Amino acid sequence: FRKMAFPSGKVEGCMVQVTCGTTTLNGLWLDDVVYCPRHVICNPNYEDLLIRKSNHNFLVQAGNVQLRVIGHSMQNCVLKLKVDTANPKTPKYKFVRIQPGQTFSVLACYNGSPSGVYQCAMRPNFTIKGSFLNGSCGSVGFNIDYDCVSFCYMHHMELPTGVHAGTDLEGNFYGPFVDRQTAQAAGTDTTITVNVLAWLYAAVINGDRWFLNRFTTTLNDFNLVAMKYNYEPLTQDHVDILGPLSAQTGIAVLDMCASLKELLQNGMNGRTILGSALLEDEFTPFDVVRQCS
Amino acid sequence: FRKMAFPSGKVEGCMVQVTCGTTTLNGLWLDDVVYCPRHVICLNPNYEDLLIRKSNHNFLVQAGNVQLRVIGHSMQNCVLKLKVDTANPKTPKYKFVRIQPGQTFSVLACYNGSPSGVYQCAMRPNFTIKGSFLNGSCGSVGFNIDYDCVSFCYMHHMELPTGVHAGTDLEGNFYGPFVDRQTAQAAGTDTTITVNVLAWLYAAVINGDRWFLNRFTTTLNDFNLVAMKYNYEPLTQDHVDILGPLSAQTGIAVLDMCASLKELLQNGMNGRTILGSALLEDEFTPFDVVRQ
Ligand SMILES: *[C@H](O)[C@H](C[C@@H]1CCNC1=O)NC(=O)[C@H](CC(C)C)NC(=O)OC1CC2(CCN(C#N)CC2)C1
Repeated sequence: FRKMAFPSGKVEGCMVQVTCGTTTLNGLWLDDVVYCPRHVICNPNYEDLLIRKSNHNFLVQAGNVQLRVIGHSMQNCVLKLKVDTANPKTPKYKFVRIQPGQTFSVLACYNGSPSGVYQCAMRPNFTIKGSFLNGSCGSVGFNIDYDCVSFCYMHHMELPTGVHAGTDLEGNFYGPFVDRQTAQAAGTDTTITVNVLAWLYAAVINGDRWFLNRFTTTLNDFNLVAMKYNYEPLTQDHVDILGPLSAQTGIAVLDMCASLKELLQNGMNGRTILGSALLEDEFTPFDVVRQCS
Repeated sequence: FRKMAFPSGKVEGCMVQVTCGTTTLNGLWLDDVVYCPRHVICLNPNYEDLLIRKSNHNFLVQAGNVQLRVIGHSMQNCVLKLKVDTANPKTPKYKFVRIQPGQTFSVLACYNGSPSGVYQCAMRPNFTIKGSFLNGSCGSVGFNIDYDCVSFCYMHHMELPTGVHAGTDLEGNFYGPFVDRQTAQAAGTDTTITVNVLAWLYAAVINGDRWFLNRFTTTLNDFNLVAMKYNYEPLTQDHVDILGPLSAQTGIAVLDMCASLKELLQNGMNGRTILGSALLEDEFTPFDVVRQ
């Protein structure tokens, strides 16, 4: 199994740079709106900072071509700059707010120019482990379903521990973070249980099934046990997204939970699963199906 | 640290679907030529004979919801070249390159001429690649980007019984001793790309991971004796030179990192992990580590 990003071309066609004074970050140009982190305008009072701004103070560029700003507004932590040109490369798109544990592709950009693409999992504490250098703010995270781009992340900051935090495309942070340059702590991270379960299903699909036990369990039982091992509690949505893999294998989700509970309490007893002594938690049920099928 | 592919947009604009008979795979449309694996034309295939028997009209080439008219065809090594009557307006600046083993490249995996995923691969010393390629992936390409120029280095042809993959450059020459016939083929013994493992250990130190460092040291030759024993590639002096920037940046001499790797090979990691991995990783070049 490989971490595999979506092809980035449809998002590349939407990347621009936004500059206030000397401060440049990336923006997302969809139809006639450019979306970018509000801290391009800088414990700040963003509303009073924004009131002082006029359209003509914002430099928006696609490459070296200026896009004239004709309106500006703030939605939570994102600035929306209305521009006078509809992006001819606008894909079919939606804005979605993902759940922790879900994965997405990031197009890392600097000065509006893409540098690389890679897959991220959002940790249960709402941080991501990116590759985000200075000037990466406004880089976006996305999934692609058919020809529809689902934008789910916009990058804003790095935490003291080196992980990253940002918002959805409506400007609402993932996690208990603010776009102030203050010291901020993420919750203690946990292992993404639903993704480990997906991984075990993937092992079964490939014929590696020694760890399957003859018992089952309750979701509450598992969640109480799993908390002792630094595993995220399962939600009903988690059970639901395992449905296709459960159907593919005939193994009930709660039967797989019992198998995982046994692995956690007893360990691997010297064995490997998919050729690894470590359980993997960065592949979602969707990722497993994409790469097997 | 993180495996990072090049942005794939310039390659996406070149992918088309090619069908002959009941066989469908991907092609690369640059200017007015579509490049694809010649096994689209079909256990011992005489491709020259099968090719003489094909008509231009036998080849169904689609760029999305548009058929492209094949006005000509030829074969260079294991690559079929279909001349079409329309030039691809999205053709980027490009070159065809043959990569060296241990170098890396991005793969745009495609099915039915539609891009599905992008990821980073290395050309293994035994000239296989560890890809994620399913039925219908043939003709997917590998590439690097330098400035705005796309350097195409790989086109996908086959899977080996061990689950690794083999293909050609865009001139149609296989990497490795493989043949485009439907036989189970084994690769040579693979070996580990030492200079990349060292680059990755330096990446681990930059990210604050340093439990594996030691005060021990070693000569280049004594390192290489132990490396070869564990089926690692010998480290050349040019590879030492290539590691210079990461050495400067960390203040850890290349041969000091070699001494740490020797200890890792001899003992193991004893449950410990490096950058999250129970295994020593060898598909990051020095350049890949520096650029990031
Ligand atoms: C072209 O799309 C296809 C891609 C292969 C098919 C599935 N994954 C791939 O990479 N290439 C071929 O079908 C190729 C044509 C000949 C070289 C003319 N033949 C091929 O790759 O055969 C493979 C199947 C194989 C046996 C089953 N194994 C297991 N488990 C792995 C490899 C030999």
